[PDB]
Amino acid sequence: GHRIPEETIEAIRRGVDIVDVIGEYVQLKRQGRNYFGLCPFHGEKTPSFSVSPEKQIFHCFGCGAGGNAFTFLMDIEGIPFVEAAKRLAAKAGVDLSVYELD
Amino acid sequence: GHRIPEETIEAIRRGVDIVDVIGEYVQLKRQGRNYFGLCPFHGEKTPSFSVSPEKQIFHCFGCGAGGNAFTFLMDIEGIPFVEAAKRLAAKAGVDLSVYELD
Ligand SMILES: [Zn+2]
Ligand SMILES: [Zn+2]
Repeated sequence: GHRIPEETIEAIRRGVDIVDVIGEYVQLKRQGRNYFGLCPFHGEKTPSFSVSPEKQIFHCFGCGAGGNAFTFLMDIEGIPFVEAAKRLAAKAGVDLSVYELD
Repeated sequence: GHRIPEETIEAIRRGVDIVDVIGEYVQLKRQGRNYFGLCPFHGEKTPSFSVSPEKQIFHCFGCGAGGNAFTFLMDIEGIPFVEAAKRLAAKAGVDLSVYELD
């Protein structure tokens, strides 16, 4: 479980687009149905980072990093799950004030 | 937060005690300033669930569930926030019929 109800965590995830989220940190270019760019987690000159709008997940073929929007924001900023859930909740339009976290 | 005014949500939270709310689902026993019992969210033989009267929150270290009375009710019964708020408002003495929810 978490300090945010399961159902609400679900609504947050469904309310955001991982491409929009990652695009605030990584310059992405469309290639087919996915978006690609340089991995911000590992160092290498060649693009190896991929994001899938359809699966709502990212993957890096150079370091193995990957996952959904929570995993990307907890690792890009070094912030805990409830802090990443707060920032995704604002993009999703989900209220989190009633759960007395912050 | 939704459809219930912020001041009304604070009257609900003041009007309920999470020890009393969780004690309707979990057998609790006081140990100094907290209440402890078996987790109803995850399966374990030993007690790992705690409730703080002062902070009005709960926590289970064997599964991570936790938070306030809203989180507890929504996750224990699998109900949305409006239903959880109507149940806690009935215990708090707060009338919500004038806000036109459901
Ligand atoms: Zn990488
Ligand atoms: Zn548990």
